[PDB]
Amino acid sequence: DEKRHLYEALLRHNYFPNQKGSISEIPPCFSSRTFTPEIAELISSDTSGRRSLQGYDCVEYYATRYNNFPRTLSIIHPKAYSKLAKHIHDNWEEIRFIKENENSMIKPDMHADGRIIIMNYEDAETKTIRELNDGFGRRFKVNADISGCFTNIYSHSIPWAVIGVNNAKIALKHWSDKLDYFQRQAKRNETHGVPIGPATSSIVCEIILSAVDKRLRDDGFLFRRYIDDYTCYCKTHDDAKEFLHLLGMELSKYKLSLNLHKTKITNLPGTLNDNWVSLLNVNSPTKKRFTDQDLNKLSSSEVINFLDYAVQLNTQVGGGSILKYAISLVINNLDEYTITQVYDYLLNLSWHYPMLIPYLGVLIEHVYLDDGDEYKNKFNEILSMCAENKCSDGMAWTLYFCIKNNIDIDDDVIEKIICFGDCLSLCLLDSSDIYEEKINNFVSDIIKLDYEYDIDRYWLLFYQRFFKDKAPSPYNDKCFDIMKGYGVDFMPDE
Amino acid sequence: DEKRHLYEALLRHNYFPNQKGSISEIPPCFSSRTFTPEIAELISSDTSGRRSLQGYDCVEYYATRYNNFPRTLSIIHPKAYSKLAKHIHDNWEEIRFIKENENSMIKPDMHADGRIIIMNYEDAETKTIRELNDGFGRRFKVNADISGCFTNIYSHSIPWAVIGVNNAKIALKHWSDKLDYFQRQAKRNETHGVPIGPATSSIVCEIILSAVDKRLRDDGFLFRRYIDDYTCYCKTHDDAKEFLHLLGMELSKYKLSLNLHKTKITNLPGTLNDNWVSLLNVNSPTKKRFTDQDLNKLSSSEVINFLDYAVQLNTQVGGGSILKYAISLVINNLDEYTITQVYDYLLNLSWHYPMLIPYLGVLIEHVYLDDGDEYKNKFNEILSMCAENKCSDGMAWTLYFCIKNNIDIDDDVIEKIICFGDCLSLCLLDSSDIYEEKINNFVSDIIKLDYEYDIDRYWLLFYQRFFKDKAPSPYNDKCFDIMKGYGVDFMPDE
DNA sequence: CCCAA
DNA sequence: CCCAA
Repeated sequence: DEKRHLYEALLRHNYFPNQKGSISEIPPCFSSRTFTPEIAELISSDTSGRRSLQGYDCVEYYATRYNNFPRTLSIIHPKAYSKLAKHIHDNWEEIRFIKENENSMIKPDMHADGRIIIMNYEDAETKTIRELNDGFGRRFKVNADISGCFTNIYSHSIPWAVIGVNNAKIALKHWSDKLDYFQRQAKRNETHGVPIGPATSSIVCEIILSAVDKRLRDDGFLFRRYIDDYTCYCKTHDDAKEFLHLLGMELSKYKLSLNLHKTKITNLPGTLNDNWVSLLNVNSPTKKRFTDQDLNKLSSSEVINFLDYAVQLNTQVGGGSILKYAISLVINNLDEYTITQVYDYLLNLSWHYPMLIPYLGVLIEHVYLDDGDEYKNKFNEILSMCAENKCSDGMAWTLYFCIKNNIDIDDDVIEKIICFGDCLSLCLLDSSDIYEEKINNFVSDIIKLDYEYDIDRYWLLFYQRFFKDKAPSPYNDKCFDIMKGYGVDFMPDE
Repeated sequence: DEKRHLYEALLRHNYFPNQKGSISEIPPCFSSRTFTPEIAELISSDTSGRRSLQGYDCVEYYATRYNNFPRTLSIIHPKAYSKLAKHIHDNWEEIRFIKENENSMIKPDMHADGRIIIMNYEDAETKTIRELNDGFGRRFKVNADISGCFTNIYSHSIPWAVIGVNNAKIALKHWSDKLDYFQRQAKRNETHGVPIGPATSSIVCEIILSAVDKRLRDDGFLFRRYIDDYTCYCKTHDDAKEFLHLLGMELSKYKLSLNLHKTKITNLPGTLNDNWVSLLNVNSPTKKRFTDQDLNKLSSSEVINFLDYAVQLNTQVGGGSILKYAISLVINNLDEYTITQVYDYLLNLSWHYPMLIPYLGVLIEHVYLDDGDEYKNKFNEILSMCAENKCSDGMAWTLYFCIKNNIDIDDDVIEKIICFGDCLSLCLLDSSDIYEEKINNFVSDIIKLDYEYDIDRYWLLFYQRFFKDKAPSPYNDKCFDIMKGYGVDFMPDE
């Protein structure tokens, strides 16, 4: 069923930020499964407890981009998220028009693994044919980015996209207003912004932007929207300017604005991908298959020189995730002679760029990690860099590797982890049970601060300690008790 | 008195966006004078009326920057602004520590004209000596911009800057919490963002950033802050990185972040101003005084070629307001032979860049505006461009010029002005009394929409129609009646 | 002096 | 095929 798959996607698969295709932003030890729709129904049915503050804060997870710029993913508190997901499920007949939006490529869709939101799920076949069909006969390409699609989207504009702005103003119940209310409750009862990473906020953004897509489609524009990025194909240059103008009016109707720095008009034919993508693939040592596995095994010189050229392209161009693309090109065609060289190169690049840290888990088995403790020092230096740069993705993945592979962590970097206080990193540290007293001191400071949003920012740590009977429930409601009684575990075993 | 000057600055001078030094963002026909502190006290004392919505929306005024990027200035509704200014005045002893912040250059200060916030009020003497003293012995200059100092500043962080974050969390009355509440009431009871242009929000931003400045000052950093832009002078490069890191932690303490695109580290000695500033002044035809007025009168070739070079510099460099700087260099040294050439050049540049539109008022007397109606067509084409580009500064200044100088406006562009619906432009159109029925239809649509924020977005138009007895008061409170009874006029005569 | 932050 | 939006 579409409805049941939507419910299980919202809670069991796309609650945590898990929208990436190949490697996740979060280590795989964190999983939102065993959090079923029945449990969320029981949470939403709970009315006990008193909150001094209105709304709920969320666990914040800082993941670096390719330019080391932090992006704040969020894990919503399960009470507010359960209510929001239940409301989205209950009115899915009125919401599912976002599925039949041909212009939006990244939208809800029934996937095999159980998700609804997967970025870049479509294959290169249909992708290539689609951009060649859209770009045919047109000599201008328009790239326009919404400035604040996650950070300043208007929750009160959720009705305005559904029934119209004027009709929603006269009408002030409808499901869109309740969706607005629950989306506000998801983040501290704040009217602006949505948590990045869950599919509920992606559904809300699709609902808001579907009216803009419909208005642009009714004017005859050929365009594709990936989340917030619009790519339009225009026969003439005034058509590009008119698309930009009409998109500006349609975004300003819902209190949104184009990123004036990011919008650009290029001459077709450009490239189907970015230019660095073709530069990398045309220089890839693994670009041709041989159908025998011994032939397509890369040597040391090939991979080392290709990664050096990738660093050259990242410095010179820097138009995207060049290093991650090249590493994913060469990481699966390695032989056992060259594992140490590529692994040390990945360690250096991952110290410089934390987004390359998860690739260390690809070759984490072949590398003799005991050795002469040099790898322990390198991993702890990576942990120091992650604590200094305040990035949660690299620290979480490195801590996952150290816990799984029994790499020892010094006390000095544990002090830096507590000073940073990333919720997922502290969840991993609590799951190791070595550092119980420091986690206890941290959560005691959070409790004695008596701020409800401070507890909400570490609800996952508090629930992981409560579920293992290491700490009482910080809240006075029954949501944590309901989740513990039905065996909800966000750090499950295999 | 400092307190009385603060009150009269907040209400009579710096209510409207009037922080610019030479030419204002708003035409001079708009003035916030005759809105005295006694009147605001009477407004804040009023408790009658009922609002379905919480908070007040504000008049939005889109002013272009040098790159034609819109910046949204705001005129706060006089009830919320009166309460906010009264609360800022009543606790000025606890607020006035922002005056004694040596690192912040643009801060409240007792000025001769009655304002407290004037950008770049200090003379070139003290400016030049200050950047030469700060840059001496240091070889690195750090430019770091706060990303959302106006658009995502946290109102609940107003107590956190005053008494500390932890103490404000335990404390949950104090004046900072009430200041937070009134600042929220200024913009639709929204916890994020401040209206740009009034000095109350500048005071709030100074309060929030003063703790960051104190923390950076206590670590021995030599730095200067202009609004949101930090410029630090460092002996070594790690000192620059450590300043960037500590500023990141101090901003993240109050839910602020650096603009990672804008931050840069340059090598001292650079230039005291920007590089294009010295390029313009070293090529300025008026750069040397002669002490006789006939000698320093620029010819046609001099000004035309200097403006052509200014357009060349704006295209090639584009690092700032190059065209406005060069125009202000040459606009006051013109002779009567060259008025037509420079005025036509300004008309072309002002069509392309609306921020140059106010300079048309410098030579608006010498130009024979009747002529053969060509200037009427040029002004109406400028009005068409302002309606299409959705800019309020250029449209407001052009409408002010047309009303003052009796330039006729066609009905076709009046349709575009109503379609744009800028509040200040419609205030000017209502003050001309020619277009009464169209303004009546517009305000009838706003009234029949029954949205309180929609009335708040055009409160200035509604009050200008109410004060001239052309329309009844849209609100049910006594604020408009109090302002009318004491003769408050935001469009006063000379 | 003449901009902007 | 292998990224990101």
